[PDB]
Amino acid sequence: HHWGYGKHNGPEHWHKDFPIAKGERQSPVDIDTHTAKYDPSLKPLSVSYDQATSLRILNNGHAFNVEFDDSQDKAVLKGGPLDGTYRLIQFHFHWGSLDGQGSEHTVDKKKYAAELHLVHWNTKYGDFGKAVQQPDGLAVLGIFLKVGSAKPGLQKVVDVLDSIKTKGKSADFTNFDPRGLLPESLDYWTYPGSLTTPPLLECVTWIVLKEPISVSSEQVLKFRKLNFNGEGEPEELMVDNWRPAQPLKNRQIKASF
Ligand SMILES: COC(=O)CCN(c1ccc(S(N)(=O)=O)cc1)c1nc(C)cs1
Ligand SMILES: [Zn+2]
Repeated sequence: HHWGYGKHNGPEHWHKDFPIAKGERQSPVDIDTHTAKYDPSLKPLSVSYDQATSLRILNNGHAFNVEFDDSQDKAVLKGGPLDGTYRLIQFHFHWGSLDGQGSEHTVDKKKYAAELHLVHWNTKYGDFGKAVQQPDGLAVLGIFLKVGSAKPGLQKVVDVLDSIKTKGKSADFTNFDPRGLLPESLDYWTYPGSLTTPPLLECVTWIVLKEPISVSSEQVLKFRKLNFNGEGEPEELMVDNWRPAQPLKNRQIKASF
């Protein structure tokens, strides 16, 4: 009886195996844009993905992960609200059964169709597994997806999905450039939070871009053809793999703009 998104193992049950689910800095949150404070001391976000080395794409039974080479100083995030240098390790998405839901963060209660998370770890801690034990261990860049015009930079991901339909399946996935997933503007909101899946560790500086990217109906439809089950098991479509908004508690959301 493992965690998941279903009626019997979803977000409302996670606290039994992961008490920190009811903690003081859980994610995601609703971003109330009128209460977010503009902070002129915030720096532009520096996204340096020119040398990124993707390696593989994996269905982990919750989402799909695009994994990177994080053994050298390639694909880093810095500036913004961050101190020091955070290295990209992987990206993944959360999405809905319908276009009207799927994001984890919300903006004045608006749900987007999906949300991309680019996960980075603070190089001060030497690798990811040590970083997640620290309050400033990770930086997750969150980007909303809306349904409209296709995102040509996403198509390479979409097209490989049929090769990893089921949990545990992986495919070589080299030479994918995550710059093709970014909107034009890097304006953002930021706050201290957590992983949005178990183990729900309170280690993340969240950086959520204001501008969504557009993907097509057909692209998201292919995300919703994935399966949460393994091969040879009854089919459970991979949809609604998002945790809803958690209490803000003693936090402030800051705006770069
Ligand atoms: C003990 O730590 C974890 O399991 C975090 C799990 N996870 C993950 C899960 C969710 C998110 S989210 N949804 O908060 O961005 C980030 C990281 C990742 N593990 C690796 C090795 C890369 S990303
Ligand atoms: Zn995520």
